[PDB]
Amino acid sequence: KESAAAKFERQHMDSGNSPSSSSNYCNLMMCCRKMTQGKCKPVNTFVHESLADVKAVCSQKKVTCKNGQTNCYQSKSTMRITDCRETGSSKYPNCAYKTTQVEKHIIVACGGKPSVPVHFDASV
Amino acid sequence: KESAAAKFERQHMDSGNSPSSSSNYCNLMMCCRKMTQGKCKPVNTFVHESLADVKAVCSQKKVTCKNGQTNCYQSKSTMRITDCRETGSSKYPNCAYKTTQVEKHIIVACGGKPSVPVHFDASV
Repeated sequence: KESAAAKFERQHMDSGNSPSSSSNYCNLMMCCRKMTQGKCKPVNTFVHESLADVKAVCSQKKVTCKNGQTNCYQSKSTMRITDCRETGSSKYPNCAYKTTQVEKHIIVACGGKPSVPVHFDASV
Repeated sequence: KESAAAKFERQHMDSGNSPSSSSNYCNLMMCCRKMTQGKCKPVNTFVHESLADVKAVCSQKKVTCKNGQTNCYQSKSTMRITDCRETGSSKYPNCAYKTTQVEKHIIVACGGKPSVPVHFDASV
């Protein structure tokens, strides 16, 4: 079972000076979104645009994915994204990320019917 | 199973939330700490002091828990904590919370051998 002491630690402890800092965004989001279980996903992009705008990318510029697959598309316009990358100090299960906010074109793989994004390939 | 489409949203979508927002702490933390599974925990407090400083509360002022038990202790100094409370708009699985930074004495319940904090009782 989860011991009572360990439960208390999970439910109530967050030791630090600036826990509510924006630079903590990735740590909490990478955790909330389940990408730190078993291992630390090294890199991940969050997109801050409407889902209608991201879904629209599936009918814009065609391009080859990084893995050779041919179902990739590049957004016509730049989008507000947050880039999360493990720090040189991150070691599972103590995953740590640096948060970076930039505006870049996103490249995603679309699949399914209707055709929707099913993989974030890269940003340019 | 989880659809590839849903997976994309969970992993790369964050509309309606800005990284540079201090007000978002609770929503991200309540989710990261797994207290939004099954139902939204109505209230939860996070402590920002050291684990050592919090464990030391078990040797401070003895008081009665809100539920009548007698293993509760109150900190001598005020501590830096974050108050998380479900908004009136909150609706599982879309749990919403208000983040309120405060500085009050905390009352925790102690148990085990050695006696460490095992339940957050209240702040005062």
